[PDB]
Amino acid sequence: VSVITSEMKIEVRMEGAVNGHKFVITGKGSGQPFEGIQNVDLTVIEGGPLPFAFDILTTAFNRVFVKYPEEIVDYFKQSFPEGYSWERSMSYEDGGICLATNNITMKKDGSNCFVNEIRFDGVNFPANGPVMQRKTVKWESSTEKMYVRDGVLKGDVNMALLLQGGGHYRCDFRTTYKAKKVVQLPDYHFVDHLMEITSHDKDYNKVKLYEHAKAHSGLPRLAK
Amino acid sequence: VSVITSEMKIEVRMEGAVNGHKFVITGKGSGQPFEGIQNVDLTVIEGGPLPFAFDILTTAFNRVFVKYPEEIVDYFKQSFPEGYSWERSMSYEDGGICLATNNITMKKDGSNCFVNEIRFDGVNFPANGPVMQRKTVKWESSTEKMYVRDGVLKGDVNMALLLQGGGHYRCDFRTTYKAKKVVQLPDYHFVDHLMEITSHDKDYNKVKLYEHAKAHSGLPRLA
Ligand SMILES: [Mg+2]
Ligand SMILES: [Mg+2]
Ligand code: NA
Ligand code: NA
Repeated sequence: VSVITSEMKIEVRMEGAVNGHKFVITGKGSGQPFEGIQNVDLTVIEGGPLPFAFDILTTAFNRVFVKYPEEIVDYFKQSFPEGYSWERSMSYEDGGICLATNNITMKKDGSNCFVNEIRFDGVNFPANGPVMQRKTVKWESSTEKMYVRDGVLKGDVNMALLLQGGGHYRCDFRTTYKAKKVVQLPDYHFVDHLMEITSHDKDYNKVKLYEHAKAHSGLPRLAK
Repeated sequence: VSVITSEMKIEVRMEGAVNGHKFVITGKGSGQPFEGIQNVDLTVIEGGPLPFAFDILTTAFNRVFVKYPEEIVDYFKQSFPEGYSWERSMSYEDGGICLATNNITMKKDGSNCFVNEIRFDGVNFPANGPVMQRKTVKWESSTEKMYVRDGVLKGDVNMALLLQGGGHYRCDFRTTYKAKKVVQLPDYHFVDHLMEITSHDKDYNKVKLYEHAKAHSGLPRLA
């Protein structure tokens, strides 16, 4: 039995460091779990102005916000109210790498709100690279490949940041999702993602995010 | 001009998380910079008993402790008293990965002591793997390859943990060393490392480490 409802709130707190630069970001938002859409408004409360591209942080601020078709098992919505956590490695093509974790739970009170405890760390970003030089434009849309491994769920996705001077900067995501209770495990499937920073101030001390995600079984064998 | 001396003290503080498990470790030690040897006594003050193999943490608690021959430029000893910092990725063959940083400086009280601020984070270690199951025995010795890149120093090394059931568990280290002031840059070279946990209690809440390291230019061309 799922306790998820059409309109739920979001609360997040991220603490971390990139190339040794510490920072803390908090935020609030809301999402529609069944429609696979969400909004998050963030504020850098420590470490601002950030010396690195804010884009590397955006995907770390909840797969519960994915429109899952009836035919595919939804690992995430089943996990609440207890929730789940995730671990992720993000390996960039120039050697830069980031690791992040998120522990997600629902508030005891019937406020229908998700709480996110996030840790984010990145190292080895070249001084002349697009991340430290803040030359990124946006993340392209993507399709995450979901598969079960040793009783938990894994998600791998080829990501790419469009750069100011044109061209792309690739990053490989490897995520492990762990429900806090026994839930039904899904067969191999996919999750399409589309996101964007809908608003931000000069130094990205204030940032608004939007994400739309939908699960599917891939291209059908027959054309048309 | 180098301000390094034959006997120097070490103070370390590591805070981090592995697979979401938070922990804090502090310690004190001493080393002989010119001989390339050091000892560090560690104590887990938060998060114990650690659910993961302590071995993954050991190399994160200072390349200043390396015997450098006169012929090779010493990037590390030159950097003090200001010091330097390093960033490192440790990629294991089963997907587990750790990132660590260390900001190193000398106290300005003339006590010949290095202070180390360390952050350590690891994720994606399989529940049935040797790290979460604590099936590691020790790190094998190694040879780090040092090379300059964009004005700073990089160090890459093929590491391996011997496992209890026999066999090895490989990890690739990628480190970037950044001096806090302008220092002479070295040509491509190598640093041999030999380390060992000389003592530890049952759950590794108390651990003693020893490391020996020496820089060199590789095998001579002539036999
Ligand atoms: Mg922008
Ligand atoms: Mg042992
Ligand atoms: Na399914
Ligand atoms: Na040299």
